[PDB]
Amino acid sequence: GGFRSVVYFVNWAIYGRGHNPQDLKADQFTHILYAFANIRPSGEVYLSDTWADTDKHYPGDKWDEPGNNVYGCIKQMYLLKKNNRNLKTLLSIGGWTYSPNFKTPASTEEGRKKFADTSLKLMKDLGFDGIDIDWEYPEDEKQANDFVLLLKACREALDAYSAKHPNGKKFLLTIASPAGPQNYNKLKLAEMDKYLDFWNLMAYDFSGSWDKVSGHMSNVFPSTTKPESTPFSSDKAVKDYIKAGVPANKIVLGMPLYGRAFASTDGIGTSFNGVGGGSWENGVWDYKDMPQQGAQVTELEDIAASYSYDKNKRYLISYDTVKIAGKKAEYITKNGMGGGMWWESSSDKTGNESLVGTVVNGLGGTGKLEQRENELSYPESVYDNLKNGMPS
Repeated sequence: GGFRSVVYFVNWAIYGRGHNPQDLKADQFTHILYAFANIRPSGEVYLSDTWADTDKHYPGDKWDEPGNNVYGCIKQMYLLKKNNRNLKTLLSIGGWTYSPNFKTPASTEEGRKKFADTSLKLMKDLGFDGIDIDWEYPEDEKQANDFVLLLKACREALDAYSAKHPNGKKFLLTIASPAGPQNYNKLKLAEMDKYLDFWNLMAYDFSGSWDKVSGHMSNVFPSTTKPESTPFSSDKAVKDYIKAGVPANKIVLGMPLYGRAFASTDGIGTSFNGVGGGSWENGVWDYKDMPQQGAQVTELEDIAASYSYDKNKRYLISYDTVKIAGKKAEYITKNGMGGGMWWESSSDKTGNESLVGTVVNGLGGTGKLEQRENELSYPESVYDNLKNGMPS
């Protein structure tokens, strides 16, 4: 099989960030996760922003087309699929903000079947190749077990749909999973893997404003000489997943397209007070805004981690450089992993300095990516333009 190039497209990015689907370099990805749909206490899944998802008209969208029609980012996602038959889209449900809405509907058969039914309905209507569930994070045993039951319900819904369309494609079921031991150790990994096409390992946010010491937020390996600079490592998580019975080729390594800052610090692994500003929110900086003026860049090739430090401001920022992106690529190849995933599409640089481009090339180029045709046929969609293949 080949490597997967997965990226999250955030629906709120069309606003302040001015990032639209048409800005995506389709050729460098194999999967696009459209984030995030919300969940009703009954189990019913629904689009979070009607304006961004379905109502907004982009250049080329007519006003007098016959029948029921969809526009917004949904139409743009389908248009990319038309141009790149190897490009798949998934409807991403949950996310950090919406995560508290899982427990209730997941706790019972009714809510789970409802979740499975509504998500499938949206998938078949909106033209997605599958669904992705981001639950952050199951708090205990019960939730942990209900998660497996939820995945079982969705897998059956997606399969039953395929059965009714023999010559059509198969649909995907994926989830974003934790890289922190305390979170994944309570998950029935082996049991869950039976229903999943692949896992999107969130190997980031290892350190941040919640800490007492500054650290690397997405390192592959731990630091031996300076333990305190690495509270976590992605390698530790990869090994544990594999030991839990999950196949390495199904694990996609997540990577950040942003950096986390630490103020008033001597350097990596020392105390900090505050996080200063950010590109949009305090303490978080888009990769495209790096490096800042006055900062020296340090790259630790052995643990695959880099950061910037301004001696005058005593300001530290943990983010990946192209060089470090290259090291993670090597890690993926070495361990026969499923590929790379990024959060999120708006903050990367364009061209030679793109983190995604670096990884993809490090993976062997487009030719080494997974080749698996997407689905364009949606005969059961309630939208006329969609089922007619967005002809215009």
